Amino acid sequence: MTSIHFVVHPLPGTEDQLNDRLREVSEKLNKYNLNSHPPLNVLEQATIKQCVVGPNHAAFLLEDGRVCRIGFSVQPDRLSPVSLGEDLQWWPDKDGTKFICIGALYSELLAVSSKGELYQWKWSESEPYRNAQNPSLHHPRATFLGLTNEKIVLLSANSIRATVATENNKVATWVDETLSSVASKLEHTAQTYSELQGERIVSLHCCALYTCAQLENSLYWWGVVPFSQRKKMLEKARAKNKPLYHAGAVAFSISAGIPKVGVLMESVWNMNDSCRFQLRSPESLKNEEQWSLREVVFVEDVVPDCFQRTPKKLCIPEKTEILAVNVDSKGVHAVLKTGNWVRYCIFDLATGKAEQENNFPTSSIAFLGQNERNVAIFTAGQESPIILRDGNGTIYPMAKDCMGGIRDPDWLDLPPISSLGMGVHSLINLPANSTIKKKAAVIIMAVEKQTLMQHILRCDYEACRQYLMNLEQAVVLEQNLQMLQTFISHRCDGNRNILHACVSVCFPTSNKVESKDRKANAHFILKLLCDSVVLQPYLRELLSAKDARGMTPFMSAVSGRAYPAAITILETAQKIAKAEISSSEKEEDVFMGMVCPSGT
Repeated sequence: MTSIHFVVHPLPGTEDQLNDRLREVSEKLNKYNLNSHPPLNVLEQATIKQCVVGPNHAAFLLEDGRVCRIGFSVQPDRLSPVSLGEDLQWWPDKDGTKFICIGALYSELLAVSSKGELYQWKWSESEPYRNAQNPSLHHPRATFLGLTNEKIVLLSANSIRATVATENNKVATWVDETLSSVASKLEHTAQTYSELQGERIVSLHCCALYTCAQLENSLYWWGVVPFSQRKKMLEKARAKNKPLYHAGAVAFSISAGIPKVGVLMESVWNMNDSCRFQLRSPESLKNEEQWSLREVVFVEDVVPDCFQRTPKKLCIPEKTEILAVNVDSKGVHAVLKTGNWVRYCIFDLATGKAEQENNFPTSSIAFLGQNERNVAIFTAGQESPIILRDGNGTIYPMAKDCMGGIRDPDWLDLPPISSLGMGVHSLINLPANSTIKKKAAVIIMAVEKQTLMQHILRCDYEACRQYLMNLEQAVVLEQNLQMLQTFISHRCDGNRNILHACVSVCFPTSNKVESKDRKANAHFILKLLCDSVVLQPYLRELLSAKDARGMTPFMSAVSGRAYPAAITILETAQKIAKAEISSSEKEEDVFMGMVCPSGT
């Protein structure tokens, strides 16, 4: 059980704006507590496994192998802001094909079945693709790709590019149908590479230009080289000789979130200066706009070769494991760990080495969390900012200080996020003379429904008391030990348990639902959690747990100027430590563990 939320972020902007939007959705979830949307209600009841945001639609892949699609639009003057369609259309399932991964394209969603089969939809079609000449034929390009005789296991896609890996370590990459002009130089059919051989492909990620593959201990990149290396190579070629490009040049670009293929009328003489292109409509294949040369690419008739076809490895340190990788315009971003010390690295394709390396201000143990497999990175690829997901499943804020480092994160109080999706979407039907930003990024959120912790963050005494009363009745019934364990291990952003949530919501706001009423209710909730019989065996575990800053609930109360809360936690700790029966354990040892644990 989860809840679905929508946010939209103007693409040209700073990470602080993304953090502000996340704060806004968190406040809407907590401060306001509005009603849910009926159209997505059914989708909420099942466990989402993946999400992809198309240009105008959205697609969700569930655990039960039943995909759905829903459209969306954005109101421009209000910049939930996203307006959704009246109804959602599902995927017709016959003979229980089921699905494993899904992807997004300008040809809309893309699907992979259990046995391995490349299904897809499109904006122009309201029905899954079928072939009259062959009932078993779908995605005719797959016949070109050769994946019709393979079991597809890994799939990734973005605005234009799509990459597939099967059981036989065969990588098949292609572009959208709009890029068929350059498809000769940007596609490779199913094939196995010696570099990829010897290991199983753990993951693979795509982008508007290139594609990365994460192996057991290595990372590989293949595809179009970025503009900086292009210009370095062009300058080297020019110096070797001692009109960069002639007129009538066919090229394509993915600027403004739309892959457009045009022809260059004027020979390029200034590399930074934007130049005009004449659009080539697909109907004419079967309109003059000045595009910047910063993000374009041209198909070459035959100067050293620009496109890099053979994947190359990017250096990672010794005896280091990779937890999550994703790829954007700036390069490939990853999170790495060796021993117990975790870093966030940005790899430029220029050097192939650690272009940027940053240490998290919080503890590495808190970042690793209960499960190390939930770490993930989200980036659309072109302009969207990075969204991080730590071990506990919550979202780790990412802001840069006045130096080369990560700012001390400010917590969103957002519960763990089951599925995060993001999509480039360029606003249309708007005046061109307006100075407002054109494109944006649509972010869809699947937040877990943690009952008690959301109640605590709401400063809702009544719901918390009812929850605890029904919980004690269930404990008397001896049928909800699982529920007790579940609500004990529940965590919020920063490795914060329910006690940390009570302390954090007990903090003073300003010098002398009302804020004073909110603080009072927080105090009542803290007292209830401390004195209630049910969490007696677990309170020592909760009071001894550490925040992301290595801070127990008492430590947080002292640090956050929640002094009455600190006194309450101190007396509760004394009571629990005295009441606990000594089994080769001391009084001062446990009391210090729950007040100021060793190693701080």
